[PDB]
Amino acid sequence: MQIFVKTLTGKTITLEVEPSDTIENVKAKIQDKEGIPPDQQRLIFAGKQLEDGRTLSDYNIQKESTLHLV
Ligand SMILES: [Zn+2]
Ligand SMILES: [Zn+2]
Ligand SMILES: [Zn+2]
Repeated sequence: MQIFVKTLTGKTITLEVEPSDTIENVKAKIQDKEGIPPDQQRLIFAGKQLEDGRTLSDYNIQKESTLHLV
């Protein structure tokens, strides 16, 4: 499936993922896209701070959903 991530510069990046992908997996994809080390990444979805060990599905993150990097 596909989700979007807003960077600290307002840039929108597109990620191909799956419902079971963990937030840690997503941070690795963001690192590849933008070069940001995972430990410097903090993600938010619908006002929820996302934990590395939980999955997109766990957070109700759907197709075409947008996540925020802070
Ligand atoms: Zn798979
Ligand atoms: Zn995956
Ligand atoms: Zn926003």
